[PDB]
Amino acid sequence: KPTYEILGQMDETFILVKDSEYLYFVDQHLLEERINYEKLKDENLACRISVKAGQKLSEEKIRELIKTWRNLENPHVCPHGRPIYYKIPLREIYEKVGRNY
Amino acid sequence: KPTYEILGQMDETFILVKDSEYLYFVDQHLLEERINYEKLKDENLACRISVKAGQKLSEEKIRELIKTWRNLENPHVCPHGRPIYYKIPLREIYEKVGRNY
Repeated sequence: KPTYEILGQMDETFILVKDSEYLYFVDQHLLEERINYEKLKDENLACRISVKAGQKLSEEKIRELIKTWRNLENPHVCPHGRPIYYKIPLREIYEKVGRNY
Repeated sequence: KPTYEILGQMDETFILVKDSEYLYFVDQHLLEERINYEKLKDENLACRISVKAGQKLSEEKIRELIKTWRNLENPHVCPHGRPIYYKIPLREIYEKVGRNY
């Protein structure tokens, strides 16, 4: 959804961001690779210039990536077929601890 | 595990913290309630003085709570029986995006 909250980074590899329904773990490399691939139409070039796992991203760079993610033609899979993100429904977390959601 | 990383807060309700095997979503109210209950042995008193969901906690307070969590007699369920946390194996997140873990 267009209303979302960025929670931070995990393992310098995933961006955590949620809307009202799901928490998403977004692979930072695959996301930048998709952004660059849609701009450049060259999988190897897109891959080689993108952030790698284990590179620390600033809060601003994370905001830019997540903003762009929502506008991609394919926000779901990188050019090599790997899913860009894992998601979990918020309700699974809330219901485990016995909270209404 | 004693080596862990705090990722931040979600919905002013959960603390996100991981070790090398799992990501934990720790209900801040249930955690403080358990801490206070083990100290005071009074469920109603422990509940009423504890942080509530929707109260913003500082990074320092989150560190204190998570440190104490590991030393509790029962770090799993609050005095009313609700699970204190939800966990997910890190491997589920990594394997979804096609990353070794």
